[PDB]
Amino acid sequence: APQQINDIVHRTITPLIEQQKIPGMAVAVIYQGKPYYFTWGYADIAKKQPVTQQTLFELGSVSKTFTGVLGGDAIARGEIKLSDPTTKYWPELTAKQWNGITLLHLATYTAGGLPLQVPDEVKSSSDLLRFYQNWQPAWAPGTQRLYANSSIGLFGALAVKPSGLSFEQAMQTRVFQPLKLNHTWINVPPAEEKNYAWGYREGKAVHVSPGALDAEAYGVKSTIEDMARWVQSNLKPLDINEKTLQQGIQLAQSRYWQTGDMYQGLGWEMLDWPVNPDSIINGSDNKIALAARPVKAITPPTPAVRASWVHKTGATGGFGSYVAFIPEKELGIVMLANKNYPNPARVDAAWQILNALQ
Ligand SMILES: O=C(O)[C@@H]1CCCCCC[C@@H]1NS(=O)(=O)N1CCCC1
Repeated sequence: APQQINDIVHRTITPLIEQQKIPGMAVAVIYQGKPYYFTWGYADIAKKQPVTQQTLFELGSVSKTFTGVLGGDAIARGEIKLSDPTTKYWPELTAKQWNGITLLHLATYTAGGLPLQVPDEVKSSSDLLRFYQNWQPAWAPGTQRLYANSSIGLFGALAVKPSGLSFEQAMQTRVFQPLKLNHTWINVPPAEEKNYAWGYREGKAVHVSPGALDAEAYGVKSTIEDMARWVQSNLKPLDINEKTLQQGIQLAQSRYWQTGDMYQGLGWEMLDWPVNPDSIINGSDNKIALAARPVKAITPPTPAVRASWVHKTGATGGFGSYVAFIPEKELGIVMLANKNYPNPARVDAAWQILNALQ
């Protein structure tokens, strides 16, 4: 890599790893469209396995960007409409609070207070139906944003229903394979387990547990190389040959709602570039990112703005990830770690790197 990129990345990430006691980390910088890779530390402390460019990390909520794009692709295919009522794809959802709740509301956390987590008690499909039937909204649809796995998770499950494919099969054939993300998985195959990093929580090696709607809300594992390719694809969707996928990427970066200085896409979240770093850094703390906040509808949604800071944080019990990119500058970053360390530390490091390069 250019010594500029090397010095900028190392001077930022080295203190971050020491301050946060991160066992292993991989970083990709996309600069003028090309990726540059950096790795540190251990994928498996006990077996002394280093992080490499082939190490798989749990993406956590960064998975929601894949779900948003897969949904965008289903829209582009004409299989679903974001204006469709939820009940069009789940007719068994007969309880009256669902009147007026559309797929858009599910995709953007604005259905009226769906909870952050699906209860652990829920497992079978009938458990899930019962949960949603019994759920009582605190707010009318489209008035408040409350970040929720039970919201975008249901969107992902419903979005693939007309295709007849399972969510995993749809993701594989319509997103992963066209983009040549050949080391990106919802379920890690036995052949790839050698590369699956352990996560570390209170010093214990952990992997994400199965849960309802896990594939759709937090289920993807990927390498730093595939994630850099994911950033490149979202930076320049028009270079993608599959038409509905190119269109779906664009739909996921449209601005549907505004709260404060941030705009809600499908999975992706966006701010106008240049950004106030304190806005994205402090805004990434869970104190703000998970709070109930009033939203203004963007009527109609703004198409993908090239002069945006587009990003998503993600975590599981043992992992912490961040992706941010600026289409106007052909500039982006992926940070994958096998510890869940605080969101503001992620965004601060990413902004330092990208600001120095733009
Ligand atoms: O990634 C995140 O940013 C979310 C933030 C929501 C509140 C904190 C928990 C972390 C969470 N991860 S998760 O919701 O995707 N998923 C839940 C079970 C395992 C991982």
